[PDB]
Amino acid sequence: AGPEMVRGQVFDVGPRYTNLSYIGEGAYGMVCSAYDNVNKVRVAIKKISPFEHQTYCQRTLREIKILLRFRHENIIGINDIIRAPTIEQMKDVYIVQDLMETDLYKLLKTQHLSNDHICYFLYQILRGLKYIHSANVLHRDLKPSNLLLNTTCDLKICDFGLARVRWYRAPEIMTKSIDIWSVGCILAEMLSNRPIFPGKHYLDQLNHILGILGSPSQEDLNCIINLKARNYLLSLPHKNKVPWNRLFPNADSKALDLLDKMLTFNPHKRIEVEQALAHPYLEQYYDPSDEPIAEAPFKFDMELDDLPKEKLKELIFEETARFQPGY
Ligand SMILES: O=C1c2cc(-c3ccnc(N[C@H]4CC[C@@H](O)C4)n3)cn2CCCN1[C@H](CO)c1cccc(Cl)c1
Repeated sequence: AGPEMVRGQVFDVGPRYTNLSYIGEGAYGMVCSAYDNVNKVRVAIKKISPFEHQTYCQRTLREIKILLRFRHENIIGINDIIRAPTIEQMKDVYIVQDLMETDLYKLLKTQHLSNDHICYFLYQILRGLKYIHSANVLHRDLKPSNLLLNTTCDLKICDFGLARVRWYRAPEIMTKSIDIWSVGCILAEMLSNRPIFPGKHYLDQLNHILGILGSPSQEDLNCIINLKARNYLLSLPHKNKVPWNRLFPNADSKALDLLDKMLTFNPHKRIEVEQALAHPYLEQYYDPSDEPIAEAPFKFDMELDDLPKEKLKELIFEETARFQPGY
């Protein structure tokens, strides 16, 4: 039987992984489910084709290094990696992960979440996030489609492609605090089943944020260092703050108090992940005895940003060597 294929794309993961089914895609790859004939379960397989671009090579190496270091129930792991036997033939990398049933994006398109389920999902996000940040890592792309759910409401954070040592993007960007902003956006979306700040572009993103939080204070204002952005915000008329209980009339007041502290304009006054876990909203789940941290911070021994993509390819080849037969 020849090399496998999905939607006209080579997906060369047999003989161990067969019965492929398309799930989704990324900027330079594709995810499928597959049958693993060793473990006799279906798994997810992420195909990545980074090697034409230094940036993609950087992200791929970081993602692999980070996930191989991490071990945590609320974080997707790596079970296996397939690539060609020689660097000259390596044009893709296949990362094998636990297959999850659905994600929060799909769930919120079709289901109303009870306050208890919102609470339990938020708790799991933050528990996962506490571990990540404790490793001195930023996820940088938290959003509902990167939060995976299995049948029994277990949540796992995936896609560490942008991890480092528009709708979900913090105002700063336009630090660990940017992840908390994202989580706030996700909480708001769990409350209403719609994105809280659905901007079409950069400027429009800001306008939506300002439409809810009101015009920035002057101390707030010099969080925005970009001079184009600063003058733009100065150019706008005054905007009144909309109270959270007016935006989410049927929401738990404890949930809104926490939301308020996550969606704080000034990153320095935004709640941190441990404080958030300790908030009264999450009291029913908070268990500081059972919220592990990383044994030590993560650190790159090479800065990856400066390396030619050929050297990065070599590092990716070496990094993945451990999963090769007879290694
Ligand atoms: O990394 C991932 C990723 C891996 C999975 C995943 C893993 C295990 N289990 C399920 N289960 C799914 C079944 C149905 C569905 O709702 C949940 N999904 C979901 N994602 C999120 C979207 C796709 N990416 C990123 C982009 O974001 C990516 C992929 C490929 C190449 C590149 Cl460059 C980037």
